[PDB]
Amino acid sequence: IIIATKNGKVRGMQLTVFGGTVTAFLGIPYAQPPLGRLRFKKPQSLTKWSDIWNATKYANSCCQNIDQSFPGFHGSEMWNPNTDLSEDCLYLNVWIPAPKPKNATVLIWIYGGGFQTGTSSLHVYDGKFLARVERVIVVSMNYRVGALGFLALPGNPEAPGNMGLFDQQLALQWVQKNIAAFGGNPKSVTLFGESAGAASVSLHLLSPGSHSLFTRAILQSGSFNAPWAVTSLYEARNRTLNLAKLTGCSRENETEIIKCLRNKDPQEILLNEAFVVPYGTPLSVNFGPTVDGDFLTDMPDILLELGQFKKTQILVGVNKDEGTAFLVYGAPGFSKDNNSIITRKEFQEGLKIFFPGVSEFGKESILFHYTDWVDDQRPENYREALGDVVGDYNFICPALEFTKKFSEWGNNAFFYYFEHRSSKLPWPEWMGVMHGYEIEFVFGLPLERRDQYTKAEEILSRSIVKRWANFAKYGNPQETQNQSTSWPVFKSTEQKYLTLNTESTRIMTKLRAQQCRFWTSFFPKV
Ligand SMILES: *[C@@H]1O[C@H](CO[C@@]2(C)OC[C@@H](O)[C@H](O)[C@@H]2O)[C@@H](O[C@@H]2O[C@H](CO)[C@@H](O)[C@H](O)[C@H]2NC(C)=O)[C@H](O)[C@H]1NC(C)=O
Ligand SMILES: Cc1nccn1Cc1cn(CC[C@@H](NC(=O)/C=N/O)c2ccccc2)nn1
Ligand SMILES: *[C@@H]1O[C@H](CO[C@@H]2O[C@@H](C)[C@@H](O)[C@@H](O)[C@@H]2O)[C@@H](O)[C@H](O)[C@H]1NC(C)=O
Ligand SMILES: *[C@@H]1O[C@H](CO[C@@H]2O[C@@H](C)[C@@H](O)[C@@H](O)[C@@H]2O)[C@@H](O)[C@H](O)[C@H]1NC(C)=O
Ligand SMILES: *[C@@H]1O[C@H](CO)[C@@H](O)[C@H](O)[C@H]1NC(C)=O
Ligand SMILES: *[C@@H]1O[C@H](CO)[C@@H](O)[C@H](O)[C@H]1NC(C)=O
Ligand SMILES: *[C@@H]1O[C@H](CO)[C@@H](O)[C@H](O)[C@H]1NC(C)=O
Repeated sequence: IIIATKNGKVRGMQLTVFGGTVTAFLGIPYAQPPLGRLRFKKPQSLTKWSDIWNATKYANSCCQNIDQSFPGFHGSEMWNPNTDLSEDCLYLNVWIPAPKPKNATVLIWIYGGGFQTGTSSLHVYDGKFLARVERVIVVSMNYRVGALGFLALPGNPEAPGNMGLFDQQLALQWVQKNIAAFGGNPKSVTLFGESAGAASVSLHLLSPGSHSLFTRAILQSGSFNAPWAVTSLYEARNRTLNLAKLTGCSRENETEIIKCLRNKDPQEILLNEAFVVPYGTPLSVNFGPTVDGDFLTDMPDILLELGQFKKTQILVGVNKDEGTAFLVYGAPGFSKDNNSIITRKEFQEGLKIFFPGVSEFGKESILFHYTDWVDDQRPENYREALGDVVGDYNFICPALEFTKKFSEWGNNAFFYYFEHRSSKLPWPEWMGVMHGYEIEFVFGLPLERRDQYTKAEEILSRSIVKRWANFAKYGNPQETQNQSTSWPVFKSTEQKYLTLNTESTRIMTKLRAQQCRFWTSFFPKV
């Protein structure tokens, strides 16, 4: 009930799940808190301790702005942090099966949130189900987000960039050294994450420093080749002094600007984060990953293209309606509380919001490819098209392109297409299979029959959880036991993928091929 780790002793708690027991260790520090002088830099090696650490409650979530666009609405507030914010938040959690296993595959979860938001404490990231049902060990970590986590003055150790990534990377180091004591196999570790998480997983495949800290990887609706994924060094620095002039820390010795930025309280930094870009976007990663030359050694699309990544198996996938989520965060004519039937002109205005610094002709090219309908007169035509535009551009096509490029170097890759809409999904129906709403299925939440899900959803989650575990333990995401569809490898030529839903799981080819050729061949040119 007490575990001796390589820098201290931690105590956990016992949880009853499905007439079994799961040991949960909630909130174990992995770094010296990045407060004071340590704000904005790489996380520092946590020195030894003496007590029995009481890891029996989630720790602090890292400082972050809150989605306040729908106060009181579960669909949005579901994602807001559910513990205190604090700069002192570099902690992690561990779920082990009871009784303590021997050489258990380990699953490491990295949340999303546009690199600005998110926390591990979330209800839909609970690792107790996965530990119970599949007797794997689940770990998840809080990493720094927003400018506290990704402010970049390239070169400068006082703020080199990618700090939240190095946070994450330090937590994988912790699992390498400490997960044995918990009964886990450091030689069998599978990273998985969602959106910004999924982009972080793909970045750990590129970053040489991470290659020895995990074996396989799962990417849910995100990859580093996504347009929001990597910030340039050009706009990163523009973004820091714009935050400095906003805080009156405009100096000229770059190191002395940082010192100024550290005696500002975290709330002042959070407030000015928004105004740092002139024309924001619902998917505006104001502070995210950069080519720091330490974690990320080159421009990732080059590393990708030239095969400069950890060779192993990937599991990649996306949801049917990735883009709808964002239309109600600004796009004109859209709301969660009506059917959001927009016209042609509301559509065009919606393009300027999603593509503000894009040529008049560039916006026109999008309108051309998505508004030559399979048939006109349909009133949702414009509403559905803008949803798909955001989805295909921001998630679906980069995921697929990443998987093609990765598979081309000889590794097994598996691609899925999640198309079930949660019966408990709080948002309306036109928004479809929303971005993010597979996570509860992956984590085994429909398995609690007390949780209002339909029986079909329990079956689907069950199969997904098995597939995810089999990929984790055996590099192969099959469900061998029940007479279910086998999941074929994604080859660059044939491009097969597996659909996931309650009805049937069919095997299809070349998802969104026409839409993706536009986005990946003739649209990067504008
Ligand atoms: C769908 O609703 C939006 C906005 O509206 C609602 C649901 O919430 C906010 C309230 O202020 C609204 O009264 C309503 O309760 C509608 O968008 C508005 O549409 C008006 C007419 O087209 C315009 O004058 C407004 O500028 C515009 N506002 C925004 C923010 O877009 C939209 O018309 C509704 N759609 C349908 C089909 O009814
Ligand atoms: C983790 C996750 N998985 C699926 C969905 N979510 C959360 C989410 C919320 N949103 C929409 C607005 C939101 N923007 C971003 O979080 C960045 N996106 O790139 C925000 C708005 C205002 C302040 C701070 C953040 N989009 N996703
Ligand atoms: C850490 O926890 C110790 C034990 O906690 C108590 O006993 C266990 C068996 C549970 O029943 C738990 O709910 C109880 O609170 C304490 O004795 C100790 O003081 C704690 N130390 C710190 C620093 O909090
Ligand atoms: C760089 O930043 C310039 C300044 O932006 C303006 O001032 C800051 C403080 C914010 O309030 C912002 O909203 C303002 O627009 C921009 O003028 C410039 O375009 C940016 N980009 C480049 C390449 O210089
Ligand atoms: C766990 O499995 C790995 C696989 O190579 C093996 O090397 C290691 O010795 C095993 N350890 C235990 C405790 O089973
Ligand atoms: C900036 O200030 C720091 C601290 O005073 C100093 O070490 C460094 O040499 C200065 N750099 C320049 C270019 O003046
Ligand atoms: C396989 O089907 C049985 C019912 O015949 C069910 O109880 C079991 O949970 C299923 N297993 C998986 C992994 O879906």
